[PDB]
Amino acid sequence: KTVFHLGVTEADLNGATLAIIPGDPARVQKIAELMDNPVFLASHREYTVYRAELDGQSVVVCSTGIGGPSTSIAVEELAQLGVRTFLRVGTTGAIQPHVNVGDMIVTTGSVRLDGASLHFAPMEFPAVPDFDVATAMKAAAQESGATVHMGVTASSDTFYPGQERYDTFTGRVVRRFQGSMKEWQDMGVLNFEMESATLLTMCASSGLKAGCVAGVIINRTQKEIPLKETEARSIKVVVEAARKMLK
Amino acid sequence: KTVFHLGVTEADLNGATLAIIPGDPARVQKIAELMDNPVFLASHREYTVYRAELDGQSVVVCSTGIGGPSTSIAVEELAQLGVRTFLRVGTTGAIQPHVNVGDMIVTTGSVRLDGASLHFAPMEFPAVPDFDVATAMKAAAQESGATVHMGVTASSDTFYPGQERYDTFTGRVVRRFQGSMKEWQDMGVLNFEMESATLLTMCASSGLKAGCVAGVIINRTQKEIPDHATLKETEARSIKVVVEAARKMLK
Amino acid sequence: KTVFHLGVTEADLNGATLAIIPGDPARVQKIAELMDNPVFLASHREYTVYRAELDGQSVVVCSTGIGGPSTSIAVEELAQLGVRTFLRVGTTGAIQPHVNVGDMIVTTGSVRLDGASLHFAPMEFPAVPDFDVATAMKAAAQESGATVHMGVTASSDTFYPGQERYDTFTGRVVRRFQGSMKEWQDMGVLNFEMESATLLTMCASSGLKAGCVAGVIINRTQKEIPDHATLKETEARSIKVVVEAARKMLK
Amino acid sequence: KTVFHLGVTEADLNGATLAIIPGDPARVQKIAELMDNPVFLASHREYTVYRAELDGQSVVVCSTGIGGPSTSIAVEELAQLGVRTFLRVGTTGAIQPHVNVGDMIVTTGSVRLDGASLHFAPMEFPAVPDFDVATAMKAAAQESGATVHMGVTASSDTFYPGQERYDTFTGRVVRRFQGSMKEWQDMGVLNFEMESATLLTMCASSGLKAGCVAGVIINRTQKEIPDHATLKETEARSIKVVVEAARKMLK
Amino acid sequence: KTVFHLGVTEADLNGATLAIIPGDPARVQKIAELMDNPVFLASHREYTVYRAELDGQSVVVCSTGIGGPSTSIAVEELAQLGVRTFLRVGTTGAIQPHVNVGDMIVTTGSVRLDGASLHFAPMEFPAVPDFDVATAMKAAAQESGATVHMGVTASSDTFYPGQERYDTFTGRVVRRFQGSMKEWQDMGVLNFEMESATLLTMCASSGLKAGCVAGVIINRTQKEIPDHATLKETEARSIKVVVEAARKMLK
Amino acid sequence: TKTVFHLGVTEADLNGATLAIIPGDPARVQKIAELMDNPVFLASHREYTVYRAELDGQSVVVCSTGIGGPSTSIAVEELAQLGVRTFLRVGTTGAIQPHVNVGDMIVTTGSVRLDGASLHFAPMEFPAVPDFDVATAMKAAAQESGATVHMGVTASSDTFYPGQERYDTFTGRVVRRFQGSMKEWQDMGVLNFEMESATLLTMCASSGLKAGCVAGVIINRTQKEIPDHATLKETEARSIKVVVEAARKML
Ligand SMILES: Cc1c[nH]c(=O)[nH]c1=O
Ligand SMILES: Cc1c[nH]c(=O)[nH]c1=O
Ligand SMILES: Cc1c[nH]c(=O)[nH]c1=O
Ligand SMILES: Cc1c[nH]c(=O)[nH]c1=O
Ligand SMILES: Cc1c[nH]c(=O)[nH]c1=O
Ligand SMILES: Cc1c[nH]c(=O)[nH]c1=O
Ligand code: NA
Ligand code: NA
Ligand code: NA
Repeated sequence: KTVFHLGVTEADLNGATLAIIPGDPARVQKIAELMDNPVFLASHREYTVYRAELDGQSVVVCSTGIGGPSTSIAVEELAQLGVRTFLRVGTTGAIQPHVNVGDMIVTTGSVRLDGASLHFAPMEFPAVPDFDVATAMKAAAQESGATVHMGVTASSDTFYPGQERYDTFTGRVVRRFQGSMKEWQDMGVLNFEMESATLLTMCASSGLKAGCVAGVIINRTQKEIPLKETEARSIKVVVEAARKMLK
Repeated sequence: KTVFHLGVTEADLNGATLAIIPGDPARVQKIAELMDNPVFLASHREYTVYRAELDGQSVVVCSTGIGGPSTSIAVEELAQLGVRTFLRVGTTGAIQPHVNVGDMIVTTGSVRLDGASLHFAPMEFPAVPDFDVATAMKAAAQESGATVHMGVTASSDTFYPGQERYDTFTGRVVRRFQGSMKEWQDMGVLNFEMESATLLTMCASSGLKAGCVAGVIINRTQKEIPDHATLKETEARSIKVVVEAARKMLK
Repeated sequence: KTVFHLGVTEADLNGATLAIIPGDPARVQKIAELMDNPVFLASHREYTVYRAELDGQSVVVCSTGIGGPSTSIAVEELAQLGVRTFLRVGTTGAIQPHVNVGDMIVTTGSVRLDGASLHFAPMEFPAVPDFDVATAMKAAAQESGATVHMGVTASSDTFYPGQERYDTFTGRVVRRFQGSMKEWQDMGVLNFEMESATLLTMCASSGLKAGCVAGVIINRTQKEIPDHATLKETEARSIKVVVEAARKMLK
Repeated sequence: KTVFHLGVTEADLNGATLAIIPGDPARVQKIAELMDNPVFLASHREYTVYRAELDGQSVVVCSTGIGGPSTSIAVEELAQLGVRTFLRVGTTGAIQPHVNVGDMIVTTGSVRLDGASLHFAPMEFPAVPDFDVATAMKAAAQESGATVHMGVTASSDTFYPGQERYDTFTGRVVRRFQGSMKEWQDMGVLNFEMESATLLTMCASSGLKAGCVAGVIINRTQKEIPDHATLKETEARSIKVVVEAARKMLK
Repeated sequence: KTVFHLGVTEADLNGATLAIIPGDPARVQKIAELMDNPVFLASHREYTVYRAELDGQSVVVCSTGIGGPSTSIAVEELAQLGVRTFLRVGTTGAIQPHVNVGDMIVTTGSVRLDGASLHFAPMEFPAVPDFDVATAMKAAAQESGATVHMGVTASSDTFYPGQERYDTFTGRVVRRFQGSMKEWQDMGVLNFEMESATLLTMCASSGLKAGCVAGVIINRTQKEIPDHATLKETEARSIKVVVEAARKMLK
Repeated sequence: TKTVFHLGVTEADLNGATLAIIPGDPARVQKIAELMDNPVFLASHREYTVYRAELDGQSVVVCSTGIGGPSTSIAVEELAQLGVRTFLRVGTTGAIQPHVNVGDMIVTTGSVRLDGASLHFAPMEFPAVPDFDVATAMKAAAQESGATVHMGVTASSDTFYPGQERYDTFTGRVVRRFQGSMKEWQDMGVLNFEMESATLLTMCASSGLKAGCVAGVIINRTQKEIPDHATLKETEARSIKVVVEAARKML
């Protein structure tokens, strides 16, 4: 059977049960090449899929595109093909003054400022990572020598108003999000990104293990708009986290 | 002055104030070549951007990726660079027995089963197209010979549970969406897709003109499988139609 | 058959499948008399009902009263008696500085600041008109020589706090509506009225065709008390327009 | 001092601080003639207004029309003209088997199945009557010889789906209201009507005293078509009761 | 046979069908000793349970602890053992300048700023007392010589941010509650407490009779400190009043 | 110098403690404190019994919370005012997964917010999640004790009965929101029900406090609704050993 969007079969994955899921299709080959025997499988829309071998075990690398909706398709279709563990890596904007560019964040829970999470569980349900995955990501990030923060991430369906950016075409933010950055800062939230609420909610409510690690490329107390080094370190960390998840 | 995700500048757009926004980056060149002097501008992530000329006026073609969040970035960044009118095209399924594969749908309003629309306006606000764009799309669609339906589209943040698909890894659909397909069918909803609620709400609440036209490629109520010829013709017709709708908007 | 509130039977309607539905019972006779052979049918509560003939076809004119609840009863009972198309005409207060007193507005979608719409479809569903009715109303309004705006209307269950009026007994507006007029202005909303969200949602989710056209009698950025001759001229033009829109809907 | 809809001035009310507010404009004169020196003041739209005198004190009688939105206008405008106490009288459909046709109900709180109440207070706020008014209504109802029930009323923005009626044009009830009549029955709710949630919430949050008393004209567990003599008797007793409750409030 | 939290059996209650339910376990014995033959039954967690006799009839006194969740367990388990009427007593802080320390408040409805009420009825349902209990409490309170206020109480799941207290560890109040005290004050709300929304909603939707009476021991709007004597007298009066209200409820 | 409002202790009383163990039942406080050095009773008021003790030379406080988020929120706030920054919750729980056995322990990784008090600290979108260090310490302490330990999501309810979908109750009814909810949570992989974690974790995670929850399983809800009240002996003893060892790891 060949899934609707990803263009791969179960056989193509060579028994892989773990996927690393970056957002940018261009990052997929970079991650795969950190491992052994990388093989290009397919590319369609925002979904580029490779497989590789890590300590002799097959691993998939598959891009998600931006946002919960496109991520939800990739996760569902990979799960149909046997994948059970999902490691998200990406970039992020920090909102706490003490978090610096180049630091890494492992999400312990996400503020659900998305829509797709609600397609898996009502809002009351926590957007929480698998504890083993979060533990592996913390260990990999700390062992790398990075400065690592564990905490809550605000996960938004937009890059602009939902992250309270004003340098925009309208220069306006809807009532719901006015003052929201300060609110999240006061509540100890570490960072903004756009996929973790969907990923974590869908997996935690569907018997899949997931976690998120991100490299900080901007601090929103400094400016609104932004990283090559941070990105490179982040992907080395996620591969080491995958190594720790292998059985 | 280079936008963060799309990687283009205002000067790159050569004065374009109208964009055609398909979902699939591979479709961008296909639309652009229906116009004059198509030129590739950039490709970053799911965003492939071309410029072209239609009746002597610059037009942008930019893919959106799947879903409201990635669409919202492309529309915002294009608006920063002067684009004011957005014509969405794609292919779609339909959920009504009277809508056939190969037909076209022009959305008159969207059921907001998304999240990004709420980042622009509260749920009470209608996800509705600009009337001139919807009118241009209907006319272009009819002129192509297609059977055209005007009506409501259900716009979902998921392809699977939000469209009440059960053929999935878990086979479960959360309470909110159980029975939802029949509910929308009984309310006259024509089809599902994944971007219109965000696009229409963002634009209608931000001073931008938008509309959506789609070719029907599956019908959730029909067991039969559409033949390859029909599907090929439908994809080609859809992009011919959106370019003709753009021509009507530039007049 | 018979119905619970309107006091008319299917036979009374003489085969009418289209209704013009003003708010004020006193406007019913005025509208009917623009057509041929107007006949008074009944008056009970806020529901005054006439029949007339337009190009030889029976048309019913029925007042709705103020608000979604009373409108929902009239529409349901007219539908039980065979009516399938509903043309709303009324007065409105504009909220945009570029919309002048005496202009006309054809609603392309309503902000659902009502309660009755939720008795037909959840909030995500768009309060949008039938495209043919909206097209007919735009055409009739423009052909009359009026200045016509197509756009979003805020449809409120109250005249006072839900339209952010402070010159009231308490001078208070609940948190939900504080700052709301500025919010709708910034989102491009044209006007306030009190029935369109209910009417459009009910009809769009029930297989009925509906639209709304309105004459601007005040602008909220200006004064609250209309000038009498100006108001009379606007009201007269609005009912001429809605009758011409009905003519365009006849088959 | 004038108001926008009711067409009366403060002077017209002759110092009245209490209003009786039936729904049907035709009931206004019937209530007024139970008092001294009734005088017609105005009729505009669904608002018919009379003044009268009760034990030497001026009282106003003003119809509300159907639903919270039209009720909210009348209450606000009467409050602008000095009215501080509002006694609602109206018909109702009981939903409990132990409540008989011809009984009376005094509402102790309303289920807010409306929209206009939210324009005065968020949903958490209780739609509850002034305790003095409820007490006066219970006493007046009992003194008339009626069987009187105190309890919760479900107050709906629709007559049809929000009261879970299926004998309608579509025969559908939106998900929110499917099974709702059984749910309210099991929660001890007595009856349905369409104005109390708005009236009680707006008054309780605005420093106005309000209450509602109603005669039971049908029981939803029985039949929808009332017997004429029984209904006539119930309606006559209801208005005698509300006038006696007004007398008690003016003591 | 023995309820899980309260640790009592039906036989332990000696036929009681009425309970007085203070919050503080230390108050249970004090209330019981105002009646005849007080007998300690059990103490587990925040639940101290006594029985006593009032005019020859068995009455239960049972503490609830703080908050709706704790209260909901006590009410449920007592209802399993035959209790049908629940009289809540305590002391409270007022938010209206006209309410004085030493006055009594009888709740006519509660603002549902809790969570447990939603486990019995959706938010639309009114948190309202049984009319007989509220009537008995008003009579007992007035007969004591106290100044009594009938009105709305705001019932919060927190003591601190939900009552808009800023003198806290973080000094933060979440958006929902910023400005809320002034909002409730302007809407005429008398006081804050933490159990009535749950109690009243649970009982009103479950066929149980409930009400709440409280003595005012502090006023958020007055800067002075009440003296020890006045506070002592108010605490003593509140429990004498609830026992007299129980007397009025006995059949 | 101040004495907090409910707990009746001062900062000086805590001897520099920055960590609290917070069981629900006041009777459990001494039992936990005696596992440490130099336990001393500080205060008891309402459901709040407070001891201090020393663990590896560091002062620790043990404070009961009572049942539910509202009473828990008071204790946490007042302890934080006195310098406490880390909170370790221990309690009992009902498992809802068939593979979880009586006597197992559960460390909560996130809570389903079926409470009300959490909303007084953060909107519903915010995750009710523990501090990662506390959860890590609790898992290690639990494993080291020889217990079978589960990490996962906990449903945290404002009621013991309908919010945990118990039907062996006075009404035998569960409100629509909670009908079928146990099966839904089971299908979503939720491990267990309790009543305080959503409030505790949300309050702390949004207020700069570290918190976690560990619970001993005393019933499996796939088997029956009510625990025997005897299996709560060995399970309780091991649970408090575990929470003290988790505290040791945090210091
Ligand atoms: C840098 C960055 C990446 N992704 C986001 O969602 N927000 C940001 O600020
Ligand atoms: C065919 C199809 C395309 N896009 C969707 O979102 N749903 C569908 O069913
Ligand atoms: C003039 C006017 C009419 N109808 C409304 O609802 N609002 C207004 O301002
Ligand atoms: C009889 C009746 C009157 N009013 C209503 O709202 N419902 C009813 O059933
Ligand atoms: C005095 C007082 C008591 N109980 C509350 O809940 N709030 C208050 O202010
Ligand atoms: C045993 C048990 C304890 N606490 C709860 O909240 N639920 C349960 O089932
Ligand atoms: Na995407
Ligand atoms: Na009306
Ligand atoms: Na408690």
